[PDB]
Amino acid sequence: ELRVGLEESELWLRFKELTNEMIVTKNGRRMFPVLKVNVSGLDPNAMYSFLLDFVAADNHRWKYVNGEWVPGGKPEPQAPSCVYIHPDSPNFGAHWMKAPVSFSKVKLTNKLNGGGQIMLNSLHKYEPRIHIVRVGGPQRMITSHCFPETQFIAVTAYQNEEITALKIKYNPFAKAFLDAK
DNA sequence: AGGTGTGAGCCT
DNA sequence: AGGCTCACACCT
Repeated sequence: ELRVGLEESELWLRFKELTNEMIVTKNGRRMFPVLKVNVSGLDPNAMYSFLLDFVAADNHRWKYVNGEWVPGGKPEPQAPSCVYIHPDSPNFGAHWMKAPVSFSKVKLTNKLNGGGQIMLNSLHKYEPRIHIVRVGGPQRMITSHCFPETQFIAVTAYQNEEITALKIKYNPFAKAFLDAK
């Protein structure tokens, strides 16, 4: 049937172990790693749209204390619900199935910025969630799919240097800093 | 054009 | 210190 698997899920888990962190900024920040998924079991000729949002992973604020993540408290008023529609939407199942669906251009921010942006609240842990929707009649239908490997804490600066190291290692745009010699 | 971390600078 | 921001020199 409909199956949706995470591409490069293992890079996500490598980050998860160390407690993953995603920078947000005022102008909005791209994710690394990028969320990419494989889809199967769609109707090749049906029309679907893909949506992405972020759900709170627990109720505590967090803080980094001497090389370790520890909870804080007082979860600031939950962030406004935002969503990002994949720019290829709407499109045929064939298109969504022919190659991994990658959310490379979504931008995460800490301000009520608009235009394909998701506002997160800093020092909170969030989980990406992907949705598939089909408008029709009997085939009317929305799925949601979570990937615990991709949980992360929003931050305005990296805190675990080991995370920064992995970011620099794999994100091509930080390749200039990977001059590790 | 457009994304990346690093320092530096800022307020509390 | 502790969190947020902005120029910048790199990269794509």
